[PDB]
Amino acid sequence: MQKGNFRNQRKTVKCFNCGKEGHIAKNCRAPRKKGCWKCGKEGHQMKDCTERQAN
RNA sequence: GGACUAGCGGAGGCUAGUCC
Ligand SMILES: [Zn+2]
Ligand SMILES: [Zn+2]
Repeated sequence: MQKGNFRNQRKTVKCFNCGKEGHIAKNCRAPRKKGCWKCGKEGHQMKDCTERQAN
C-alpha cells in the first residue's frame, strides 16, 4: 500500500523522467531529470520539444 | 485518510464515488 495513486500503473503510465511506459518518474530508478525523450535535450520537454513535433 | 474504478498529465496531483 501507500500511495494509492500508484494504481495509475494500471494504465501503463509513462515515465516522465526517461519517457518509457510501465513506470513513473516516482518509481523511476533514474535521477530526477528533465531530458526530452524525443531529442535528448535536458531542459525542455516533449510537449515543448524544440526539435520536432510530439508524435 | 485508505483502496478502487476514471480521467488526464513532463510529474503523478486532483476530485468523485462507495465504505468507516
Ligand atoms: Zn524512467
Ligand atoms: Zn525535444
